[PDB]
Amino acid sequence: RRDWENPGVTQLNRLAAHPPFASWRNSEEARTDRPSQQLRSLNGEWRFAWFPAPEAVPESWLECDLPEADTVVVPSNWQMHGYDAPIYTNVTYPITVNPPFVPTENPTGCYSLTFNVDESWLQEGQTRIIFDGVNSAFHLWCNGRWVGYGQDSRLPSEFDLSAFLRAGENRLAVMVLRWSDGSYLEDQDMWRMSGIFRDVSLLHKPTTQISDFHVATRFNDDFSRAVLEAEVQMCGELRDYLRVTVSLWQGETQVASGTAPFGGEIIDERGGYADRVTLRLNVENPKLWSAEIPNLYRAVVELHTADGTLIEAEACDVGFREVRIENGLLLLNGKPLLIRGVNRHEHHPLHGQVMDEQTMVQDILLMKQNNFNAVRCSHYPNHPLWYTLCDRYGLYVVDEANIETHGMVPMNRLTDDPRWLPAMSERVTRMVQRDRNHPSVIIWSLGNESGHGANHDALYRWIKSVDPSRPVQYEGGGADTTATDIICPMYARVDEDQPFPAVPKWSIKKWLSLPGETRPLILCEYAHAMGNSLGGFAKYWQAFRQYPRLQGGFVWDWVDQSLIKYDENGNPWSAYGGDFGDTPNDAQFCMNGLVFADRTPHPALTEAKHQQQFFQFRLSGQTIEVTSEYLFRHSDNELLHWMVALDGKPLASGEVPLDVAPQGKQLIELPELPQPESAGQLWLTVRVVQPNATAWSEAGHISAWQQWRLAENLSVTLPAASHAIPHLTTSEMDFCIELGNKRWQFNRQSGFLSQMWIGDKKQLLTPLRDQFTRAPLDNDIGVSEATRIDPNAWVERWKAAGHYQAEAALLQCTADTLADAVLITTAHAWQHQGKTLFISRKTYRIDGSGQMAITVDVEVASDTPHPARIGLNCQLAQVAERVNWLGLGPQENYPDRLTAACFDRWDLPLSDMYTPYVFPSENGLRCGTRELNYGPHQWRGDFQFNISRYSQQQLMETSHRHLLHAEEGTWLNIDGFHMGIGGDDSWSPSVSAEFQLSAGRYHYQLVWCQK
Amino acid sequence: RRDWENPGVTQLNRLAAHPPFASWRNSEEARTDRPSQQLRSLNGEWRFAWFPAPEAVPESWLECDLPEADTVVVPSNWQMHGYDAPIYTNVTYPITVNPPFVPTENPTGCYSLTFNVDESWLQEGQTRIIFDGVNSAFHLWCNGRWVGYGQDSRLPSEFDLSAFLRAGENRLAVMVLRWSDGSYLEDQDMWRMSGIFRDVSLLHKPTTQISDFHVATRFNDDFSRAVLEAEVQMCGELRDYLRVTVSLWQGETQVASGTAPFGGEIIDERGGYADRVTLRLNVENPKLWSAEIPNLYRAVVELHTADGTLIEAEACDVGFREVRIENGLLLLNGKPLLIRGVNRHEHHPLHGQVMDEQTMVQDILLMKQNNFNAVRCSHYPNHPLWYTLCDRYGLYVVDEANIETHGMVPMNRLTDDPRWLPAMSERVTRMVQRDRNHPSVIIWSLGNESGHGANHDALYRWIKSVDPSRPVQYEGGGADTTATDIICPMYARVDEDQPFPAVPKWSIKKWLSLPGETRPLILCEYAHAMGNSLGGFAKYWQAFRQYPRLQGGFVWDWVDQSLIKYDENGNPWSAYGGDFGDTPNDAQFCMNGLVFADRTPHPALTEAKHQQQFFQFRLSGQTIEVTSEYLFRHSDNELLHWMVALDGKPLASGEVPLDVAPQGKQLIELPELPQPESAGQLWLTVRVVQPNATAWSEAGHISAWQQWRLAENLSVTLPAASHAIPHLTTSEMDFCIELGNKRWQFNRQSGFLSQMWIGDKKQLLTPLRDQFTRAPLDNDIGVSEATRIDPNAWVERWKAAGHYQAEAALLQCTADTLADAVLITTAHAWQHQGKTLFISRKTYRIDGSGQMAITVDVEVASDTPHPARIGLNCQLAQVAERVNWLGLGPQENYPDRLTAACFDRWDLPLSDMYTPYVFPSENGLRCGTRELNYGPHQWRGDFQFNISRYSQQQLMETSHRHLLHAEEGTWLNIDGFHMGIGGDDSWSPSVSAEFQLSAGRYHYQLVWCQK
Ligand SMILES: [Mg+2]
Ligand SMILES: [Mg+2]
Ligand SMILES: [Mg+2]
Ligand SMILES: [Mg+2]
Ligand SMILES: [Mg+2]
Ligand SMILES: [Mg+2]
Ligand code: NA
Ligand code: NA
Ligand code: NA
Ligand code: NA
Ligand code: NA
Ligand code: NA
Ligand code: NA
Ligand code: NA
Repeated sequence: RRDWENPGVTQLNRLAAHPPFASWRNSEEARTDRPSQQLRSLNGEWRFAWFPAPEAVPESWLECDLPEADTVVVPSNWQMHGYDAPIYTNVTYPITVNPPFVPTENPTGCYSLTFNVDESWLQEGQTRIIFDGVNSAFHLWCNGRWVGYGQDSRLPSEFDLSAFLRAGENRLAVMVLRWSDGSYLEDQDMWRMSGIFRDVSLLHKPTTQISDFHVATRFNDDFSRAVLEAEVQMCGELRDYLRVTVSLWQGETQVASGTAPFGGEIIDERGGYADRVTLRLNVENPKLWSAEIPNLYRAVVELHTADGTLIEAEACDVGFREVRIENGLLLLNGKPLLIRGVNRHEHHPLHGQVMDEQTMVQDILLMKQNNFNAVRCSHYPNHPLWYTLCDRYGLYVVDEANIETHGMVPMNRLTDDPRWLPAMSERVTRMVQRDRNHPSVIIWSLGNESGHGANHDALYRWIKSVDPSRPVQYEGGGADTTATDIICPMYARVDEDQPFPAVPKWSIKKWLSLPGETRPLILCEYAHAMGNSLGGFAKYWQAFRQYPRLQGGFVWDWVDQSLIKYDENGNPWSAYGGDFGDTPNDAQFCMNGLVFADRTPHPALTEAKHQQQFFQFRLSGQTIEVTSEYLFRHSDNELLHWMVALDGKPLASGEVPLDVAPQGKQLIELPELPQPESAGQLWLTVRVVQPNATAWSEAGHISAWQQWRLAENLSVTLPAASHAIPHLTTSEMDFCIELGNKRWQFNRQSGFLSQMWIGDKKQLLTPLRDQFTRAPLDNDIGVSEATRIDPNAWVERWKAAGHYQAEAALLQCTADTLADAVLITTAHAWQHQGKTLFISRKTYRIDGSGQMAITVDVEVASDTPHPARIGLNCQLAQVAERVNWLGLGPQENYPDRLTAACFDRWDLPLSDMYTPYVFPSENGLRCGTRELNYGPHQWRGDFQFNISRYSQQQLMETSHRHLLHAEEGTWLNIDGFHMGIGGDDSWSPSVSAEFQLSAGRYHYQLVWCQK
Repeated sequence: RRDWENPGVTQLNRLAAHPPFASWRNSEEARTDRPSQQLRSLNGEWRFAWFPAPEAVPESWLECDLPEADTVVVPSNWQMHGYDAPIYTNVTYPITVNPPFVPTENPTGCYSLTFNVDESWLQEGQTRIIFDGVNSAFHLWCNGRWVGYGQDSRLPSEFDLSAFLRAGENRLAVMVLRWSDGSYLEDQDMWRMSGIFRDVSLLHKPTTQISDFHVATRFNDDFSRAVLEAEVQMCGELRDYLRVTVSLWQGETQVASGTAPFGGEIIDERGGYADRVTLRLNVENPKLWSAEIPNLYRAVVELHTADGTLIEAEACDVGFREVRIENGLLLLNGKPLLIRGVNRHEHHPLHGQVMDEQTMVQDILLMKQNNFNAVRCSHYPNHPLWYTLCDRYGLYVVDEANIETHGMVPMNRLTDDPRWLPAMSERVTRMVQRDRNHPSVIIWSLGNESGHGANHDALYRWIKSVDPSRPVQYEGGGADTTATDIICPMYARVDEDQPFPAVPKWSIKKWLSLPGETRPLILCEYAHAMGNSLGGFAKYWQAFRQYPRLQGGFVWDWVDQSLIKYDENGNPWSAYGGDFGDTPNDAQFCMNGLVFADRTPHPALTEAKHQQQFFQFRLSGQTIEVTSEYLFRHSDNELLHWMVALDGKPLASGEVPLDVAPQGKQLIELPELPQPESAGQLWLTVRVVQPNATAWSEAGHISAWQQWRLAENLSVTLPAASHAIPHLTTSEMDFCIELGNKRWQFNRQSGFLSQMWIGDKKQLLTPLRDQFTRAPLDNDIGVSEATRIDPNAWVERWKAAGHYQAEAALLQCTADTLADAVLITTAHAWQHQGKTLFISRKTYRIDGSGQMAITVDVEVASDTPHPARIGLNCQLAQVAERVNWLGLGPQENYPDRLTAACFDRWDLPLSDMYTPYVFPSENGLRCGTRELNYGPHQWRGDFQFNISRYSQQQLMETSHRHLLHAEEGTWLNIDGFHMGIGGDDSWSPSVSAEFQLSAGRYHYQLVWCQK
């Protein structure tokens, strides 16, 4: 039948979808959510055999184990076990586009399990098997007999095995196909894997059972009263003695309960549902659920007989909350939300797409610790435990249907085709049927990047009809179609319009007020965090805070989809597209996370934490105004620590308890701050501390901070005249300057400081020269390739202009003796094919104190692409252990990504001044630095800098971080100016104009001396 | 696989749906809609074999003809050939309700055909087979190889046979299943049949072909300009030299043309449709389409090469019209419609559900001739020729999806189930894909009686998305749900509310103004024409005309679903539910038409024609005001004939040409009418005549009429005193009255006139006695049964009260002699178990002229159900050929159904005074009669009457008209009063209060004499 090549057949003998079941036969266990003897896990060691196609599978496999098979753990993706290669492709389908057909050579995974089934399970009731996730399609056999078929890799497929099981030994045979017609709806930008990657289990239900139940909570105007409504459905034989009791619990206290026989209200001319009943419980002053305070109740659903005999019980956590859009605003419990979200794929560097509780908990803790309050299930229903955790820890969730047809041309070719409506409807409807009782789910999503088709409108309406408690959104076809309650664009910029034909991405501020538009706007994806990114992040948040209808968005994305591979010595390294022989592929594009695959944070995470803070501050005189952005909670676990320091030197500090009502303000009067004697800039730093630990954070957790420049005293005191005076020796090839054991050498041919001596020790390995380029960031490269150049990409414009090829041409080099110092003057012209790109004019002034003052003045041709940087660089001979500096830090920060950085005195080990981005590029910069110390060296001024054992050249010639090798000495890049990194997206220039080096003329000065 | 027991599989290898194709290879042929050499018909003689189940079919059948098979005509329903019984069931499913399963004993029809195929059809292109209708599911094999499967009995299933055919002879094998999961969605109230009941054909298309095309027409505010937009889609190899040309023709005049290469506009990020193109043609002053004037243009779609070489051409008729709902009104070309519709099932008394052109044309002509302008396809897509005819003859059509699950409990059990969405969507989407280019289709319907489920909302939105040119309606779940643009109730009454729980049927006038309601209201079904019905029809039309938002409705229904059977002697008769051994069944309920199965009109049709007239009249003095209800046409084929008559005697007449603009008025001044000498009532009668013949009517066709009472001269002249005097001979047992050769005999024991003589010739066969009952009409019976009594039905209330058992008890009987006459006085009491139901007091006065004046005064107990009638009856010995009367006629008319009847002198053969309703009951009544003549008899007064060879008793004891037998003499029923017949529905009392005999006391007088 080749059911895997027919969108008309998405399953065979599959049971109806429903909320999580456990079939407890004890009410107390259901109330407390303890394990159930009726729900058994079949996870563990299974037998596995790989085949090139289903036609290659031997019939004997259905009867008994294949001796060639191996024993492997399940759940798992067989690519992670090495049976075949995982494929990383973004848009382009991994298979030829010829729906509904797939390749004849279709990798087939044959799984099998011999397990015991107790007689008692077969004597009565129904025994079903549940596959929470099988990628992408599969046939099931039990004890040699065919049971069924199923599609949709991200939702559970259940089958009744009651008639196939025998007391004792039983054997399951599961033939999993890598490709199927279902694959046409699973073109998400991620690794393409397959296998039984989610839990497998057995559930025993009585013949007369609870087959489904829906929980809803409605409120009065002030939420002081609520009505919990529970619709319960049954299957089996109806008897008048049957009953349903729904009890609601607050901890161990029962707050309400309702009991009734089956038989719903009349719905039409033929009557009502005899096999259904709806219980309604009144709740006074319910404790409301939110990501701020995840208050939860326990709802226990008991199916029993009138005389009190329990048949079975099911249950779920209940969160009393209302989600609604009113007057253009998305409200939660009557208050306008501000979504601090992030998109999160289910990815593990070692296990592939198999999820586990520990990894899920780790992600949630890091998310809340970094001020996120929402997550989008990009782009498919998640592992069931995820929603349970989000309910309890408190995170707003966008549950998304597993539908993405990005590679189609046009994108809506299938979604607008009525023949594909059946396949699509199952992916939407079964998701809703499964997750509708989770309070954390506040919005439904029709899928991702599948254009806009009539199928979307039909399914949008279906959800509005079955579940009016949640808004429905969908970005396809322009982000504001008739299939979405929320304007949810991806990568729309703050102020800049991108007028693409048919599907323009308007500035978000402009989008809101388009003629006739009234909906709220929340980006489903924004701030592409690929590599050294997140430049301009603060621009989004300033807009979110100023515009009521701009209610946030979800960053793209949480974690890099890099995979682990090993070298000959067994050392693991991070791999991406193409590293498994997979081709075609989209290389680095699978890595766009705020954290590395092992959950180690990228520098950008801190920028997100800061901009997403829940407390805002303003300074006026001695008064600090604290404003709360919390909607429901008071600041009852917050303390404000303040500190004043003069150039890193603390002068005063203290702490004040925070008592701010949600949306409220608090005024904190700072004590009389003493005036510092020494000259310099006084800085005020405040930070909110959480004294007590929480379920998601440790005691002392810092949730927010802010800095302000206070009084400044300009230094007007002249340095004590050094009785000493430098000496200038002159040869026809050099200009030397000595002062004690110190010597400065200037090559009169190149015009650069080629060497410095402190005794008999050389200080430089490479001359001090100007630098106007940087090892290209992912944002500088975009989608440009060696065989497919994107002339519009920054890196391509720099290359074409000759910025990387430019040769320094000496125009002038002179030296002069002053009453107390030696003056060296140089002038260079960087050209490319007769074109003068830059002109650098410098003056070096060495005085009796051994301090070298370097003054640089650069001219940039107005018609050459703006340079990535304007600074100097050299390879120092020294290799010290620490790097001490007075400037923005402690983490890596760039011009358009430095709001989170604080000004102070920082000291770190050299290795921390390098950011291990899987794909190497310019990195580790620190801006607004007034003083830098390394080894015996000290540089003073106002510059940006990065320092490491890797040259810009090696960084731009290496594709993977594990291939980098520490060079001799230490490479130092000191810039007077540095271009922004951008990030609004990573496939087109995204560096805002104000962060481009377009002034035409630049000036900066440095002072080099021995610390 | 048992695909017929899986709603997940509704087809296998079926081609996509699309508008009618013919694949012309000559553009002129396509323009003229002449037959296409590429579209062949396979209709004719096929081989057929019946089996009790699919498992009983021999494998050899796939290879060669079964010698036991018979040769039968196709299309056809095998029940009509006698292979098994057709089943008539209304709501209750004909099979056990256990979705998706059907009976194991599943009648299976094995059809096969050996046919030839020109080799040229196989040398190039694609050859497909098309089954326009197969009831209910089927598998297809070609030359022994399995081709595909298909469901949905009312839409075409197409399969590509290119790879299965050979030159010369080929053999098709079609296994048709009577029951399938599809049957759960086909529970319409009609005969349940099966087989290949619609055309079968072969279509040849080129490899590069037109695969679909959509035509739309948009207009400016005053419809003086239009833009015809044609989207054309292709399949096959794309080449830049391919072109599509769309030409629009008005007769033999090409009004517009457009040519372009393939390649649509950009729709999303992935581009646009390279395999599509949209042509836009401007049309100035387009001739608009409407049911009033069906103006049509011809659109020819040519797929060709740049060098002008034609590849293929398709085409369709185009009607320029706009359908939209604005401010609560349904508008057609900017004007509010008034729907004069009727529901029409595809039914033929001999061929079952097989439709043919002649029958379709006959129905359309009769419909338009009786002032109908709209038809509803109850309850499934019709034979494709139907829409073509409606486009050309001019009728508004409601195209309805083949979805009805009436027998489910509750009614929406399947429609609210997401697992049934796939099956449902195919029935809606494939209908739209097939009929969207027909101008006659102005509204889409989601189906019928399937409650209201989320599936309905999803499909409602799908249509609004793919075709915004037509409103969508659906009655299920309350008639005003979120799945309907029109409030479309069935059997909602005019003034009376029917507050059923959940799905009330409010008075239509009240429905319109319910809080928040703004939609237009058009009944999808009203005025149940079952048997002697349509009482109260005028009440609906008075409301439709007074309320702008009450825009009409569709009568239920067009033709009786009676079937022909032959007795032993091979004589045909009309049969209904149960007559084929089918059980359970719903008997007479399959007959609700305005016309008999053979299209002979029921009396009610004329009432509909009259109330649905397009011209309204008012009389003021000598002025007749004519108002036109036409929206677009002028009365350019209308003449007004007027006539004045005194008691049937014409005095003056004439004709005036009608010149009325749509919605306009015309004043016609009647000449000075001469005053009649004789006493009596002058009557004015006007009628609109169509001098010229049309496509739907003959010259002289009468489209409307109206009557008014003019001056009346009461007779004050006393009759010439007769020179004779009757004699009274009194005996113990009798009261005799003699006059010449005439004798009157009053039985003193019974108190009734038992005999009258004229010589030796007896006048009566049965005494003249009071009558207060009638042979129950279908509306009197409702759903009451012998084994399932409905105590609320009129017939049951009459029976329970003893109205049919009541015995006359003589209270007084006297004789008197007057100066010029003899006076007989009687008094009777009709009782039942000690209860006096009625009291009848009479006086008979016989004078010298031989005239007998009868005065009757009846008392009706206020606590007994109101009587069906109050009159006298007797069996006359005479049997004359003609019946002459001065009263309402000429056709049967009742108190609540007599507006169409005219007052005049009528003369008909006795047989026409009897209405052959298949189910016998009271019939043939004529109201407002002042004089009745039959044989030598003449009755004068003001009464209602019926006269025939069938007694009320025989009529109420006979189930079928063919079992009736003319009794001796003639039965005469003369009523002073008669109860209304009702009809708002036929399952609950529907006779309006004003037509119930509830006065308590009645009086009427008659005069019996010789003509
Ligand atoms: Mg499939
Ligand atoms: Mg994508
Ligand atoms: Mg700051
Ligand atoms: Mg089926
Ligand atoms: Mg029905
Ligand atoms: Mg009249
Ligand atoms: Na906002
Ligand atoms: Na990506
Ligand atoms: Na606090
Ligand atoms: Na690099
Ligand atoms: Na009206
Ligand atoms: Na009926
Ligand atoms: Na005329
Ligand atoms: Na009868």
